Amino acid sequence: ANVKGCRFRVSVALPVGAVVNCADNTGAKNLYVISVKGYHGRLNRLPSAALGDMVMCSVKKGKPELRKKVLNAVIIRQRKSWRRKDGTVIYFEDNAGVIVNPKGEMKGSGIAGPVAKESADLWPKISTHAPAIV
RNA sequence: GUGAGAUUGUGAAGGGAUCUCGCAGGUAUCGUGAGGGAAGUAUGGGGUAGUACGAGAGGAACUCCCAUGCCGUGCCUCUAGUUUCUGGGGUU
Ligand SMILES: [Mg+2]
Repeated sequence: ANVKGCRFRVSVALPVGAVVNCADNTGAKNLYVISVKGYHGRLNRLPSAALGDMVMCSVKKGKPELRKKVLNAVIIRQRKSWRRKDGTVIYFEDNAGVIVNPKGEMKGSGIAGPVAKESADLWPKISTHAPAIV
């Protein structure tokens, strides 16, 4: 009940099972999409994520201080091409996420690469620490 | 009444009677709408508002906009997929 009807429709990229990068410097190196917040159910359909979506994750490779637990990440990059409303189709080289709180605070201090305009606008802690808002 | 046929079990040319139905519709377009089917359904955000209420802790809602999930009917401008146009090229 936080972010769903706030940004436009984006082509979903990362279903449950996906293993994305951690651009956050929380010591982790890896996420694993466990589910997606905002998934109203459809039979046989997986929870899939897009740029602005908060996911439920677990670190599969990183510090054991936060590895075997269910965390909250926010997607910032995806390889799946999404069409913006100004008619431009755009995509990243890699998928990445950044771990957050249940309320959205970034839990680290810096992002590796860029972030999108789609995920920075929903999350002001993500738009602050990002070196380039794509 | 008027046209058209048939009376095919024992040879042939004749022409009598009788039965069967044909005697008005065909073609083309625009509509009617009985009856039957039947569909859209949910959500979050904005502000209202940190207001109502309350000792405080806490903490609403409608109009009104903005989006979105599931579904439905299509579509191919874009992007993506597909190539037996074996199209052009490359290579063993
Ligand atoms: Mg009716």
